[PDB]
Amino acid sequence: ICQNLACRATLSLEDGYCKRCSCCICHCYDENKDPSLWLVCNSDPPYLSNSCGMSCHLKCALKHETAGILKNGCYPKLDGSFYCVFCGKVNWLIGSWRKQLLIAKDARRVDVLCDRLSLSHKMLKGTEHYKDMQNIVNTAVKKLKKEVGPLDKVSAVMARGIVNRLNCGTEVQKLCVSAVEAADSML
Ligand SMILES: [Zn+2]
Ligand SMILES: [Zn+2]
Ligand SMILES: [Zn+2]
Repeated sequence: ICQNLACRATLSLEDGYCKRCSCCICHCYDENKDPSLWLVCNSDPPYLSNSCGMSCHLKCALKHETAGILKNGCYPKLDGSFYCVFCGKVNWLIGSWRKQLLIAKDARRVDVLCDRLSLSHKMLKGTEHYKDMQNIVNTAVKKLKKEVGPLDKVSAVMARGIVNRLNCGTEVQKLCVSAVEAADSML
């Protein structure tokens, strides 16, 4: 019996974690699950092959090389895609990348903006196929960094701030809109 209130799925002897609600990397579930912070192995276009349905935190996939996003000597790096860490199936990142930018451009809080933009920035780092898209994101990040420093290390004082009160806030959010449109136009 799963202890996650929003799941309560029956577990087995096999399980070191519940497959339905928990991340297959860190073996943790979220209290109020936000699907935009998760990746799921599925058979959606453009990758129709058989999938396992296993899920992980987007952040966990970015942090560990086995997912084929973080460049490593061991794993052939993918461009705009990830390896499901369970079954190995290649899945697309672009849907997730889009979602991060849509939340960023509408964000009122600085920490949301920094966090979401940083994820998009990492997801497509070193891309060849999506260069034009990501160059817009790179421009937005460089602008934001000049005001808050490294996006992942933003101070608590800046974090509680309002995006509109930043000197570059509206400019950065305009760039987020631009990046999403660029993705939509190419695809
Ligand atoms: Zn569960
Ligand atoms: Zn995780
Ligand atoms: Zn899978």
